[PDB]
Amino acid sequence: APDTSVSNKQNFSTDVIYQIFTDRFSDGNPANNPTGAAFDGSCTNLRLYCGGDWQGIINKINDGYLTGMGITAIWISQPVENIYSVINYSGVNNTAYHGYWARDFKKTNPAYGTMQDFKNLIDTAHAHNIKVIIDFAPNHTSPASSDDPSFAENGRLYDNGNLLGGYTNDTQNLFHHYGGTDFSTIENGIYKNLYDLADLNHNNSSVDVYLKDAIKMWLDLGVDGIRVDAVKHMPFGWQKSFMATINNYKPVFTFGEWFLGVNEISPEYHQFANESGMSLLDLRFAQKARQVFRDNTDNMYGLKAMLEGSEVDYAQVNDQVTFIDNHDMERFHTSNGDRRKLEQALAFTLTSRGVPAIYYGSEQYMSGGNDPDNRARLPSFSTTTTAYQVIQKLAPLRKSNPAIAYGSTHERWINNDVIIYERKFGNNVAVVAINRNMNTPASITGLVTSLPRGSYNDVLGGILNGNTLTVGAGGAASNFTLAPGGTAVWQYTTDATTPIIGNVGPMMAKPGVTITIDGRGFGSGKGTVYFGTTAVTGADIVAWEDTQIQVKIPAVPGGIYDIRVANAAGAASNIYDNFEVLTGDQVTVRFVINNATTALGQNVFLTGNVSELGNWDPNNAIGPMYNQVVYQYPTWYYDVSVPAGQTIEFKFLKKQGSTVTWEGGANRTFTTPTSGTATVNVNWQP
Ligand SMILES: [Ca+2]
Ligand SMILES: [Ca+2]
Repeated sequence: APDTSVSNKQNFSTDVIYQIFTDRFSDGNPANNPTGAAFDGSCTNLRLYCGGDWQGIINKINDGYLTGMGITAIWISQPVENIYSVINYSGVNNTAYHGYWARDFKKTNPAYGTMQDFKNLIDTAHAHNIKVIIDFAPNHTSPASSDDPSFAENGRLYDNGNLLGGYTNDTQNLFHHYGGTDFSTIENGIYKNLYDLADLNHNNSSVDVYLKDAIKMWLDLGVDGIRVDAVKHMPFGWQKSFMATINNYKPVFTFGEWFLGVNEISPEYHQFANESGMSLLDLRFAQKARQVFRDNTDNMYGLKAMLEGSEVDYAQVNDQVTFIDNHDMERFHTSNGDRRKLEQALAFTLTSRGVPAIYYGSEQYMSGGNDPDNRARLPSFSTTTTAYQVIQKLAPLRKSNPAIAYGSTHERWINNDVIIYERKFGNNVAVVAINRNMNTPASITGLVTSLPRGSYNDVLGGILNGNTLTVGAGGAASNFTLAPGGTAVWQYTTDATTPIIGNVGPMMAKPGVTITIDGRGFGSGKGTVYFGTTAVTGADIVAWEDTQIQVKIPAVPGGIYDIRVANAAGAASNIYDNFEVLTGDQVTVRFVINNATTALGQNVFLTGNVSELGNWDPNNAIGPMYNQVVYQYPTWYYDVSVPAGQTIEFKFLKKQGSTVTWEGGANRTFTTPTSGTATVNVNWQP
C-alpha cells in the first residue's frame, strides 16, 4: 500500500496527529458519564470527569470536524480501566479523567466507552483514514498508600477482572516499595514511586508478562501507535524488551515522553530516542518553537540551530513527534498573545520534519496554564477559525508532498525575525517563509530555492499574509517584502526517479519481522533491499511499490545495519542507518554484581557476546550500572534486554574515562529465560 496509507502503522511522518484528552473533547454518550463526586458536566472543575468519550470522537470524525482539518491521526487518553476513586488531594477532589491511573490494562475505562466502543472508534477512524494512537502508561497503576490500604484503590492491579494484587501487602512484589522519587537521579526516578503512584515492578515476571500481553491485546484491537508514558521512569532495559515485544509481534509507531525544560539538553534523552526502539516527543523542538514564536526568548538563529542540530542528534529525526504545546505545558496561546503567533507556530510545526501533533483545541485558541488548566473542554467546534484553516491547508501536504513528510531542512534566508527554509526530498520541495515580527515587513533579497521556475502560489492562500513566489532560472526568487507576521508555503512535487528512503519502521526487530521502508522512487518492480551487504530479494520482499517496501529482516547476526534500497534497475537509495537487528526475542534480566568497588568517576558496566550486550566492546558496554535504590554500592544492578532462551557469555568491567578494567577469570555464562525475567546475582571476579 502507499506510504501515506492509513494502514501504515509503522511510520507517521506523513500524518498530522491531533492529541485528544478524551474526557475534554466531546461527550457523545451521556449514559456512560461518571456520577456523583467524580463528574462535573459543566467541566469547571478540571480534575473531575466532564464526560467526553470515544463516541464523541467518532462523532467528530463523522461530521467532518477532524477530517475537515486534515488530521490523519488522533492520539487519545490511555484506554484502559482506571480506578474509580475520587481522591481528595488537600481539598481538591481528583479523578482518573486523564486515563493515567490504571487498574486493569485489559479492560476499557467505561467513562470512555466499552470494548465495542473502542472497536467502533478504531473502525470509524480507519474508514476516514485516521490512525489511532493510544497512551499506555506501564510504569504505575494508581494513587496508593501501603500504610493506608483504604486510600484510593490501594494501587490494585487486576488482569481482566482478576485481582493480581494491591500495594499494601505485596508479598509477590508486583510493586516497588522504596519510597517516592525526589527526581535527583535517573535511577531514583526509575525505582522509587512517581509522586504516590504505585510503581510497577517490571522485574517481577508476572508484571512483565502481563504488560506485554496487555499491549498485544491493544495491538490486536487495531491501534496504530502507542505513546508510552513516563519513559524516564522505567528501566531502559525493560522498555527495550517491551519495544521488542511490539515490533516482533505487530510493530506500530511508538514514542514516549522524556521531559526536557527550556534549553536543557540531555544526552540520555537522545540515547533513548536513538536506542530504545521508540521515538520521543520532540521537546527540544517544542521548547525552541515556544521560545522563538511565543515567548521571544530566542530568535530565528536559535530556531535554525535547533533544526540543524536535531537533524544530526536524532538518528531518525523523521520519527520525533513535534508540537508547540501538549498536556504537559501551558497552552501556547496566552490571553494577551497575538493569535498570529499561534498560527505561525502551527504552520511551522506542520511543515517541519517529524510527526506533527496538534493539541486539541489549538485551532480554537484555547489558553490556559499548566495542569489542569491546559486540559479544559474545548469550547467550540467552529471550522472557520484561521487556525483551523491553517491546519486544513497545510496538514494534507504531509501526505501529498514527500519533501514535508521526509525531507531535509535547509535554511535559505534568515535574520533575527525571519526564517525561510526549504524541505527537500528528491525533487520535491517545500519552502516556508515566516516573519515573526508582527510590526516590520522583511525585505527578502537574494533568496535561492530548489524550486523550478514558476509563479508559486502560497498554499496558505494569503491567510497568513503570504505572497506568490516568482522563481526564475536557477531557483532564484524575485525579491519580495514579507508582510509583518507573514507566513507563506510554496511547493513543487514530482516523481523521484531514484530510490530515496524517507523513513523505516520499526527500527529494531528480530530476523523474520517485516519492516516498512517508505520513500519515493522505488518503482513498481521489485528490486533489492540491503541490510549491510546482505541482499534481500524475491519472496522475502513482502511488498514493493514506489513509495513503500515491506521486507522481512534477513537472518543476519544481531547488530546495527544500514539499509539501502536498489530499484529494479540497480539504482541505489541513500543509506538509512542505525537499524538494529535483534538476536531474537528479548527478556529483561536484572544483573547484580557485588563487591565492585570503584574509584571516583569509575562505574561498572556489562558486556557480553551478543549485540544486545555490545558484542564484547567496552565502548558499547551496558551501563553505567546502578547502585543506590534496589541494591547499594558496592553492589551494582541493571535491567538489560537480552535474547531470550539462550546462553550468553558476559563479563563486567569498570570504566573510568578511557580505562577499562575487566573482571578476571573465565567469562560468565547464563542461560536466559524464554519469557519473563531473571536475576543474575554474582560477585566481582578479580
Ligand atoms: Ca460520556
Ligand atoms: Ca518506575
